Amino acid sequence: VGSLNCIVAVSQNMGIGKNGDLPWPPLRNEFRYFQRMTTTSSVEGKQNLVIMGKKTWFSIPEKNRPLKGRINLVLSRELKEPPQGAHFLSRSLDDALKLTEQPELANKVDMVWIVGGSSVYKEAMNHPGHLKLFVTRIMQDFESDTFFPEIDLEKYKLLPEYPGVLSDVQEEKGIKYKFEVYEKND
Ligand SMILES: NC(=O)c1ccc[n+]([C@@H]2O[C@H](COP(=O)([O-])OP(=O)(O)OC[C@H]3O[C@@H](n4cnc5c(N)ncnc54)[C@H](OP(=O)(O)O)[C@@H]3O)[C@@H](O)[C@H]2O)c1
Ligand SMILES: Nc1nc(N)c2nc(CN(CO)c3ccc(C(=O)N[C@@H](CCC(=O)O)C(=O)O)cc3)cnc2n1
Repeated sequence: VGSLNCIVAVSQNMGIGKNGDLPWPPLRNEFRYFQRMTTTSSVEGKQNLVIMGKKTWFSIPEKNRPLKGRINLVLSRELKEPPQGAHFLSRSLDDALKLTEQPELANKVDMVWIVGGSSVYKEAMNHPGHLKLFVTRIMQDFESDTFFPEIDLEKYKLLPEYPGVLSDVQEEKGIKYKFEVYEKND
């Protein structure tokens, strides 16, 4: 398997969710960015794996589950069975990552993408080693009930550019946003 990555879109007040959905109106090109970044594998013959908590799984409309072109893994401590459509169910993040080191999965999985929610991001971001954060800065406050922790810049470096990421400010529906990539190596 390849690198470990988080991807997230965050409002100005660090919100990521509200009532089991996103806090802002649908941003078509921001979803297309999430889709492109999580689907595109750098190695031929492999797919990427997305890891998410249970509420994040059910925040994806059923018609889009599992996320196409990606191996979908759901984290849950209490589910008796994998949610219909999921490819894998793991009881902890460590269990999920050790799944990716199985030989027959490692030769089919390139990047691992953490796609939320709050507790999954937090655990991944404190795991030592190489990690990238793909962060969309939604440049407006939105009412939220689920949040992302402020990034420690002594640990995470904001990259000046990244292949395949547009650096210019974007705007949809009167909402400005910009794509950022952070990297730590501790
Ligand atoms: N803006 C963004 O980029 C973004 C990204 C993701 C999500 N969201 C939004 O955020 C909200 C969902 O996130 P959330 O933080 O509320 O919930 P979440 O982390 O997706 O789901 C929490 C549940 O997942 C399971 N879980 C989480 N961490 C686990 C671990 N380490 N091991 C085993 N199981 C684990 C537990 O399920 P059990 O109770 O079954 O044990 C837990 O109750 C929604 O509003 C969604 O739309 C936004
Ligand atoms: N930067 C960024 N932005 C976010 N919004 C985000 N959201 C999440 C979690 N949630 C909602 O909380 C999603 C809900 C739905 C989809 C979804 O349906 N995806 C399809 C459709 C693509 C299309 O519309 O064509 C696909 O990826 O194929 C994806 C994530 C995680 N990480 C994100 N990171």
